[PDB]
Amino acid sequence: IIRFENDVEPEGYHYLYETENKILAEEAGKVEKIDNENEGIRVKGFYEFVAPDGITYRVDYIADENGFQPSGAHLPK
Repeated sequence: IIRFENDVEPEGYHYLYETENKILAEEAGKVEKIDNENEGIRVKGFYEFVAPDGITYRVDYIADENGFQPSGAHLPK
């Protein structure tokens, strides 16, 4: 494979890998509280990749305590 790595920590984790299919994706999340109640922790992740046509494409996504909050090219300014 082109690339392959995965870190892991009690305060969070990370993911980074690149396939030979011209794909680039990753994932990360940082925890805080534990047991009992919660409401405060969140996770963020995104992925990007350029098609042979040279066309770029990326889609970010993050989940907060309020719920799923989409992002990336899915929201034009």
